[PDB]
Amino acid sequence: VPYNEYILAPASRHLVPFEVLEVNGSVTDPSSLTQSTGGNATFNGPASVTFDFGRNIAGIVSLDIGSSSTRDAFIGVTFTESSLWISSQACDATADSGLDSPLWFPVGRGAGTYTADKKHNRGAFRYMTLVTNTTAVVSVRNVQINYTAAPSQDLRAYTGYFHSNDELLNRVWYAGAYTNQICTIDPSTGDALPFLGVISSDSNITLPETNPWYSNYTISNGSSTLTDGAKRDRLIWPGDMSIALESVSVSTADLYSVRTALETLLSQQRSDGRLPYASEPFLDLVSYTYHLHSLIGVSYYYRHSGDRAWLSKYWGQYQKGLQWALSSVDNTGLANITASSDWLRFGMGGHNIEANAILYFVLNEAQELSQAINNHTNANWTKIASGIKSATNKNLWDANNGLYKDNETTTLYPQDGNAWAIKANLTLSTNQSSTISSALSSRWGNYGAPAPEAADAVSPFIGGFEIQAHFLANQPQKALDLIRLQWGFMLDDPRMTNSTFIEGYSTDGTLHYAPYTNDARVSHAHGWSTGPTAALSFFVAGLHLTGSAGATWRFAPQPGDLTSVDAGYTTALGLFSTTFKRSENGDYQELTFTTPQGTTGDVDLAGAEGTLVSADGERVFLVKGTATGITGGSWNLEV
Ligand SMILES: *[C@@H]1O[C@H](CO)[C@@H](O)[C@H](O)[C@H]1NC(C)=O
Ligand SMILES: *[C@@H]1O[C@H](CO)[C@@H](O)[C@H](O)[C@H]1NC(C)=O
Ligand SMILES: *[C@@H]1O[C@H](CO)[C@@H](O)[C@H](O)[C@H]1NC(C)=O
Ligand SMILES: *[C@@H]1O[C@H](CO)[C@@H](O)[C@H](O)[C@H]1NC(C)=O
Ligand SMILES: *[C@@H]1O[C@H](CO)[C@@H](O)[C@H](O)[C@H]1NC(C)=O
Repeated sequence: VPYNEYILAPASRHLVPFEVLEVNGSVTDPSSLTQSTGGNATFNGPASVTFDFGRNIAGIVSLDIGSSSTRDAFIGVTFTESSLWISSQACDATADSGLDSPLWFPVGRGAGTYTADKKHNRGAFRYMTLVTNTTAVVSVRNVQINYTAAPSQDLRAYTGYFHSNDELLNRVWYAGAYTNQICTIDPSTGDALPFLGVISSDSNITLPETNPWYSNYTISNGSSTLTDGAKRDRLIWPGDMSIALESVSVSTADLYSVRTALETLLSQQRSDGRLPYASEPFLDLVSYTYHLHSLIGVSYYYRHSGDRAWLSKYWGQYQKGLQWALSSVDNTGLANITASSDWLRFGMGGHNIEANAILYFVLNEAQELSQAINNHTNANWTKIASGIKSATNKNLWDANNGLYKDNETTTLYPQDGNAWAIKANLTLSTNQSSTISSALSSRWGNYGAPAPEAADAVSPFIGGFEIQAHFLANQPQKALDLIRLQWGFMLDDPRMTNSTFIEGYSTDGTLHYAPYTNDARVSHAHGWSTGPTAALSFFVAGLHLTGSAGATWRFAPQPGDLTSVDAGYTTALGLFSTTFKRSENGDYQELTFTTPQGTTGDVDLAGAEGTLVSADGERVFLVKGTATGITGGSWNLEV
């Protein structure tokens, strides 16, 4: 595991507080609980000691109590991911209104270990506060956390690595990787929303009132499942997978946790063929977009797993699911959406650009799965795809604004649909894609890229899709600059975790998120904001899987302003790696790339002149940086 120094995952599953932030009251030696083999912090009466673990973590709190003056003594534990919500009186929020209660332990009953329930596992918290409710003098021998995230993983045994000359990019990579494994949970501790239906937005739980909190629900079978957010929801969401899967793939290869989540959604497919908006405990809302995002997960899993048997097991369910979505396509050749529910965007309906771009992407990915199982293509899927591309550009493209309309009925040009159009090749030219890229970077604010479809929100979900779209319009600089702007804020703003990545915020730097009135409920660990991890491995390093487990590949690095990149990730067939070092001229003075043997791929080095030489003696001369159909192995650029 190269560059393991950048890995933010814990080396142990039993963690002791790293530093002491704030001590209110009288505690004689609070920093004694900072050590692994010590501890006698004596809380003299009502007091509070805030701790900092230095990173977002998850687990079950355990207190060893040595001395208590009173038998009615209590020790409370609170948790928060952000510094904004550090309080002795309450935790963060997992409900649509109100901060969560402190975990209370009756430490006066006797000396000994006091461990929390598995239902009171906290899914994500960087700062932990211990508070005393009584006049008792209580000795705390030890406070430790049992790290519960990524249960079936070796937390730091990374299958992938990324290093460049920009340390912010290197830190964003390992942050998103760690963001994903912290929302990778034991399915027994799912649904952090126990009061869905009970507590709502207009419920105004306030001031001294705190809220009960537990997890409970076995949202999936198996040992481990990837969820949307570590602290809150803790559910399986289809749309979040189109970012987290590949980011998980290039870091830990925990495709087991992904398969766990995809099979849970597939098992809940309706009679119609409609895949669900979320996993079982959540409300039965109809989403055309998220239904296709689950079909994207079937394609994405076969691409990275290589498991043709898994594909055949779910090929019929995939085909029935596509059928349900093709039903909304009308005479215009576009799909008319009558279901509004999406990620947060408000205008989903009619001939939406995002929906039709996702359907086009799904239809073309369905053709390769057809070729995988049946060794042919579907002609019906080809015409519907061609019709979407024709009608989207005829009815929704505006050449003065350089962007697609959300529908024919509006002046709004959305971030999701325009980033998805380049991702789906719904565009007719690289220049049309380059025009969208320029027009989306036009709207960038001081804290990130805005989504006008979702009020004042800065969505890292769509931002990651926009990063891939910038690269695909062959504008690598704008993509890197969005990461440095948006994710540098997400990683280095003092109200963040410096380890995991937030679910969303707003154009004004405030960490308020549009769908929530409870800003403390926002998740600083969401896997759908881990896109830069996969994109830096795919587009900057150039390591593209174009076939199952990399059976076919494309080595096309787009380094931008970077001078040195050393990156690699692992599939079933082998390791995909590269170590290239450019110059002030922007020309590769050193390039080595590694692909598994018994595989075939193409190489685009962008005008770079030289010969690619294999370790087994093969030599291929480049034509405008072009190499076509070269066999797998480790190749060196020789000038
Ligand atoms: C402190 O809090 C615990 C748990 O909420 C409660 O049972 C106890 O009565 C409280 N004691 C005082 C002195 O407030
Ligand atoms: C969830 O925990 C609550 C206790 O807070 C209990 O009422 C319920 O039975 C639990 N559900 C499951 C599935 O364990
Ligand atoms: C078109 O998009 C706008 C903005 O997204 C939305 O408000 C409007 O309802 C949409 N129209 C239809 C017919 O869906
Ligand atoms: C994208 O579309 C253009 C025409 O609009 C086509 O020439 C090109 O081959 C397409 N690219 C891919 C990867 O399908
Ligand atoms: C954030 O993390 C980096 C390492 O990833 C570290 O160098 C830096 O000091 C940290 N900053 C804060 C404020 O914790």
